[PDB]
Amino acid sequence: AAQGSAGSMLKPQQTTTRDLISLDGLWKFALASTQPWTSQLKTSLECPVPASYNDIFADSKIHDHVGWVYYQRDVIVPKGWSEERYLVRCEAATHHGRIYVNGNLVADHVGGYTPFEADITDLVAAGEQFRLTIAVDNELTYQTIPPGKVEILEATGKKVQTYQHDFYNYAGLARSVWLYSVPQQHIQDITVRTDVQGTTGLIDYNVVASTTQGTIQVAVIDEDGTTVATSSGSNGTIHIPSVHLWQPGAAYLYQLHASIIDSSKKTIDTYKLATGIRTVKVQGTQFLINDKPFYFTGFGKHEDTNIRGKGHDDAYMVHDFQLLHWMGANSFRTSHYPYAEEVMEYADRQGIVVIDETPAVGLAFSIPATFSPDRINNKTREAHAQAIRELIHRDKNHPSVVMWSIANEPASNEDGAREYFAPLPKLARQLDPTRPVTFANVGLATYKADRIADLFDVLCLNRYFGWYTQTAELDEAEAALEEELRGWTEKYDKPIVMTEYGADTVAGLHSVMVTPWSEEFQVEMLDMYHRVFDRFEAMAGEQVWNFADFQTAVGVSRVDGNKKGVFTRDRKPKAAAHLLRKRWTNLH
Amino acid sequence: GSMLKPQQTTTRDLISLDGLWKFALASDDNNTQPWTSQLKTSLECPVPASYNDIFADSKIHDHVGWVYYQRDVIVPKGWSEERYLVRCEAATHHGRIYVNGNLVADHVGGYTPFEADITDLVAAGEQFRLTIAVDNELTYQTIPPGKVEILEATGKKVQTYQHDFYNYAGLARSVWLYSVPQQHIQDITVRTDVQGTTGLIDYNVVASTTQGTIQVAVIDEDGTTVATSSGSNGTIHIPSVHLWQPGAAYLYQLHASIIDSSKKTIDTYKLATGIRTVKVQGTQFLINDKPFYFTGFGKHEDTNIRGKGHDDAYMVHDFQLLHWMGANSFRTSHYPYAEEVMEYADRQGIVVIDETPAVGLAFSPATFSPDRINNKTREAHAQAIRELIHRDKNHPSVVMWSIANEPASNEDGAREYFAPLPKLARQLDPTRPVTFANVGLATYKADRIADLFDVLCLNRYFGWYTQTAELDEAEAALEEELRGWTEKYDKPIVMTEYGADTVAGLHSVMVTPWSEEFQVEMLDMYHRVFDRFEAMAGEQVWNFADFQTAVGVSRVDGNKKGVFTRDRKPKAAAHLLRKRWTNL
Repeated sequence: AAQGSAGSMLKPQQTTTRDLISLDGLWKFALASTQPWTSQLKTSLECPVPASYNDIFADSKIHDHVGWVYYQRDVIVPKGWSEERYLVRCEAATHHGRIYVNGNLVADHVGGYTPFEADITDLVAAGEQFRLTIAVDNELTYQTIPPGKVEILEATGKKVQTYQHDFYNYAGLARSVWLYSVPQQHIQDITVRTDVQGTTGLIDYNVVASTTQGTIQVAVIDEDGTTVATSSGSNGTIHIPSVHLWQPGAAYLYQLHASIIDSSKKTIDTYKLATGIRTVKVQGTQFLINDKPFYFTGFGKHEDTNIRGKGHDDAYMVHDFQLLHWMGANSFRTSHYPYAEEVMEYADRQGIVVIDETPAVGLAFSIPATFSPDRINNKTREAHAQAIRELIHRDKNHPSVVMWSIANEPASNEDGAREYFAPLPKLARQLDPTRPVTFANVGLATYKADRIADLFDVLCLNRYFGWYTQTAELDEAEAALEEELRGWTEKYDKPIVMTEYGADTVAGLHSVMVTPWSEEFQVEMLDMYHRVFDRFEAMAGEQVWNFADFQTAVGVSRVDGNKKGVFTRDRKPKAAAHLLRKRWTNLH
Repeated sequence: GSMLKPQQTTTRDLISLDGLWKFALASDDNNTQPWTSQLKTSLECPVPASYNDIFADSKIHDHVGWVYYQRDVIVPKGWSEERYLVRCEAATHHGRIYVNGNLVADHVGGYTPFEADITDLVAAGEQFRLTIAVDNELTYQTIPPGKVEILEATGKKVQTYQHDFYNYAGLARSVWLYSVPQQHIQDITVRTDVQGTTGLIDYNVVASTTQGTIQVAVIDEDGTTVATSSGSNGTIHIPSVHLWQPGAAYLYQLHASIIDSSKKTIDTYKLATGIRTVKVQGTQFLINDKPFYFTGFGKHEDTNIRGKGHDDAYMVHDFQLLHWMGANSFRTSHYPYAEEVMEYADRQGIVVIDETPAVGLAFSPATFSPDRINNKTREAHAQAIRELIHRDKNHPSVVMWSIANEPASNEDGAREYFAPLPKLARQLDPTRPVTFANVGLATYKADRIADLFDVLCLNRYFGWYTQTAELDEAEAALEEELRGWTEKYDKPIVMTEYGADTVAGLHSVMVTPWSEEFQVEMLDMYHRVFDRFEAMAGEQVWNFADFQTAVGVSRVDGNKKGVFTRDRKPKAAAHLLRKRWTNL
């Protein structure tokens, strides 16, 4: 883990040449008390892996814990492995993960939403058994990339985790853990850039191999199963005659088979990696996927379900996606962190557009000046960029991912904000020149007051007039909102997307009168917002906040988390769901 | 400018005017004087109610300013030779009575009576058009204070105010036409003392003219008269009296009649009294010379459609729910409630803290100045004390006056403002201790009003605001404050309010606010701490039931701190309370 760079490999898969093993299951679990990774574990406490631990146990001490926790289990390297290089991966640690093989530290990793792994091949032998213990610290600071500070309670002395975001600070191994193998000479990375000449579809590729052994073949197969182009070399471009384009309601995916042939006509490594072929351009006030203009519809979302909290779930993913299709949503935004990788591949097959967001949420203090040597400084920017790299490295390939979101609701109206943010969108366009760049702008940072927006390609606005400013005054709110829309459309020649608009709603709370927290009120606000968007020709999309009720930090104005959900936390449609379905399916 | 609650006797008659009145709100027509014509509305608004929620119409509910209630009234033929008048039990804040286009009263209290002798305005046996104008506007000088403002873009009028509950306007309490004899009784006063086993009472009647003589009978609950007296006032002993006790209501009836030259009764009034004494000595609240502990709630006049409007059934049920859960008391939160509730409490043996309508004397800008709350405001504040005490002085159930809720008792000006007020109270009624409900910020250090009051009423919400979801931490900050007060003042302390919001049906096994469980845990841990402080005089949970409030992003369709739901269903805390309050 180095400054200015990203060292993950490709998403482990199984092949004729590589082997894959799941470490998911229950693991022994305990709380920081000393040096637990040097002996076995002493607990009847077992925690499921793909999951956040906080809610799992029905224990207050555990849920409330500030610091490190310890997952542990034994592992056996299959005896079939020697002559194969093998290693241990975490798709994500809560925030700060550490990997111990038997009681030597083998990896330390600061991102909370991106993979990390350790090559253990010289460290254990094929056929041998070791003690995998993984340490996850949930502590946020001013330098950690969702920012925060631990404090202490004057009377009881209890440790307490402050932060500036909405959603609860769920910790642990939220994403699958793996033990896999790769041949000594292997493909480590692949870069795919899809473009279109007339009707001919060309993808520039780039394959990275552990050594300089043999050569690099690439077959490119269609959905039916018949290869449609081939190539040699670590890099080039591939021509596809009469391409089936990946379309935002009509996913087409070709399968790029990268192989590492040895001296002779023999395959020694291979890797299957799906791409779809699509361009993304912003021209002025317009968002083009495949040179036709596009309008987002959908939600910012969360990784949040009932007991597992943030832990990725196969069936909620599929269900969630069906609800999107049910209502004719075409996109969503990975809200305030990168989601599980498997959600991105699913999004690709599913033909859903994604706004991929770094875990930079709450870069402000006004939910004290936020950009200084105290709160958000240069060491913080360093971590912010560190996170931009790992996200892009990981996600660069998904045709569904369509624009990077640098941050949520940063204090972009304050002195200091511009210096801070300047290198970040520039980093993004550099590492990946194919997609546009944005961040979701807060209400305070008005068109006048914001000093960041010009550095970005698309304008993403979060607004809540009918909620905060004009509380229940929908007409006075329609005033405020078009005031603001005008301001942006006049000052800038970018396209605009409402990334956040909504109102807390308690399922079953009804009222014939104007009343916030009533299914009815939610409808009305949503509806008048829509009416306003349609009168602005500069709008390029709309994302309700949020998909579904979700858990947040304890708070008096938070009714057991955030209820701005259009669906309940158990995924049941409020009235708003049906409004959105009616608008999204019945017009363009 | 009031008089005893109208009642039917052998010499007084009494008509209810409740029912559907033609209702219309003031627009800016040519018709600037609507009270001198038929109303253009085809809306009928029920009277005992209050209008906002009634019509399912926003413009009505949202309205800032005047509305008009109107109906025809027939003064009975037999009323002549008799003196009759039109009373309003209450309005919204500002009420004006018009009798055939004629302005006949204008009254600025929001929750007390006003009336008009109309004997010379309408002929007995004749019909007249009665129209009542009620204005809902608060100002820096109305007793709940607040300002009206204009929404910049749309232009819509809006009413700001400082207090929790919604600003329901209208004729929230009954309207009457009633008869009284030319030479009638106007006011009575009763003061009950206990002298060993014997109960004594000092009656003071004020009739219209001074001819004939005043006579008084005192009848027990069984029909048998038990002491007699003569004279516009004197003092009565009652051998082995039956005491009105907080567990066991007992109400003697006092018949005060106005005898004439002969042996005939020209006028007469039935007035229930219970015999009972209230003394605060040291940290102790003694009812009939034994230590007492308030259990119960702050309540609200708030039900579903009628809003603030008095309701017989919800009244009876509410009390039945106090009995169900072993409550013994309550506080007329942030306004005197309807007269009949106080009467009912008497019959019910329920103890009452009578509060004025003075909330939201607090702007957290400097709140006590020639801008926000000045002398003029303080005039109106003293007026409400006058009218509250004048109306309610007699009730054995009323046991303390509460001058105001949650004023900024910690800011400059606070002291000069309040000084005269409790003095006023004790002057108007020596028989009861005086208080106000202390806000959180006004700590035992910061507060500069408290020494001037008999009992200390506080309403701490740490586990809610301060140590939000940190009950162990809140426990400490709580006992810290209680040491402070009990260390600093030699008076009884009553948690006037306390508790957390809760959504019925919302559940959790861990520490999560807005779950039924969290409420039980907060309420509980407070009781643990109350039981450790010997200075404590009572606990009143903050709230009997959920009630509507001013619209807010932090208020889920009102306040949900209620121990029951708005339709009066038990939350988890109701049962916790019932368990504690019945059993020890």
